[PDB]
Amino acid sequence: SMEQVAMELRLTELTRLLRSVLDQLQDKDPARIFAQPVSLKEVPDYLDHIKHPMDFATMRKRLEAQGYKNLHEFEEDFDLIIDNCMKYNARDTVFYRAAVRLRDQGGVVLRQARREVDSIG
Ligand code: NA
Repeated sequence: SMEQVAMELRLTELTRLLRSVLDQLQDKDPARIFAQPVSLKEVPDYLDHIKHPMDFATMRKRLEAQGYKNLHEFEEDFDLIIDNCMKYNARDTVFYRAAVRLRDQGGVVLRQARREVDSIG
């Protein structure tokens, strides 16, 4: 159907917007602390602590399979990266501080993306 294609063009455009957002968020992590999943070989107990791991590479795989239906789903995944880190790592750690900074800096980007998604539909 013709609707299904129109829908697929918007999902495709949403993916386009979300890719740009993902790149901007990832730039706020120059240390690359959140780039890849936490290693289960190096942190073997991690899943005892954190039930839903997340990282920027895993978000990118979902993004490119058009696995994000709306900005809400995408923000959920971004929030997981931050919130998981802030639970597993103590307050006085380079990792916890890096999450706080990603959260603060990412807020500005997410703020405008929500407006863009509402504006362009
Ligand atoms: Na903690």
